[PDB]
Amino acid sequence: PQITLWQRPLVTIKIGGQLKEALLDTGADDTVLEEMSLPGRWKPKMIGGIGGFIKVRQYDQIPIEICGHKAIGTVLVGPTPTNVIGRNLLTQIGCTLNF
Amino acid sequence: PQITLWQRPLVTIKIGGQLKEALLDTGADDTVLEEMSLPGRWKPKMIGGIGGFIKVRQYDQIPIEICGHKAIGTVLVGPTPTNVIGRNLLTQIGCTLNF
Ligand SMILES: C=CCNC(=O)[C@@H](NC(=O)[C@@](O)(CCCN(Cc1ccc(-c2ccncc2)cc1)NC(=O)[C@@H](NC(=O)OC)C(C)(C)C)Cc1ccc(CC=C)cc1)C(C)C
Ligand SMILES: [Cl-]
Ligand SMILES: [Cl-]
Ligand SMILES: [Cl-]
Repeated sequence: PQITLWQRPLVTIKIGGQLKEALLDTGADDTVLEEMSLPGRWKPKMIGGIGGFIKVRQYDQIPIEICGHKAIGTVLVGPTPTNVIGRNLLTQIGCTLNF
Repeated sequence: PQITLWQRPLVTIKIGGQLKEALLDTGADDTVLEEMSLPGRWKPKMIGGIGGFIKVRQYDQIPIEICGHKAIGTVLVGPTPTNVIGRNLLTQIGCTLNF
């Protein structure tokens, strides 16, 4: 699709058996989701943005589906104020900025 | 241009006659720049990021070039980890997301 930026670019994702809404975020290195359960190994991480840092759990090799596009990547889970899809997954569905 | 996301989408901007680097950030409502001088009066704003909230100075109707594309709009100034160009100016230069 072509997604306008007049509004926040929100999409549905499918992950860990769940449907969630998330923001397509070209400014984010990483994908970060609100507290949820995911299978397999994880390790702690600090990530930073405006306002400073939060501690998250890093899960690797997680299948995700975004607008019908399947991908796999790292997902961070923790007390983020909103769900964001970061560049690490945006690349995999072939998402570009255009003007 | 078409910009892929394998690296951070950093571009050159020009504001107050000076070149800076800034990040094209579809996850940001607003444009926020690191401490700098701008003309005129400002108003208070609080903005929220992943880490929590900061206070910034809001300047309106500021000319700014983004990748050579001319815009004029609201620029916030405050303690951000990077210069970020948000949707308020991305829309002025005709930016969309595509996949
Ligand atoms: C650890 C590696 C580097 N860090 C990052 O890549 C992180 N990226 C972000 O925080 C960023 O892309 C911003 C994410 C989008 N965020 C998403 C977001 C949106 C709303 C909130 C929110 C909601 C309700 N209440 C409080 C906050 C929080 C985060 N929106 C905002 O922060 C914006 N806020 C808003 O647009 O407010 C609507 C704004 C920039 C104007 C503060 C902007 C950004 C981009 C790069 C860097 C590091 C660069 C040296 C820092 C910040 C995470 C998300 C991957
Ligand atoms: Cl990844
Ligand atoms: Cl590509
Ligand atoms: Cl504006």
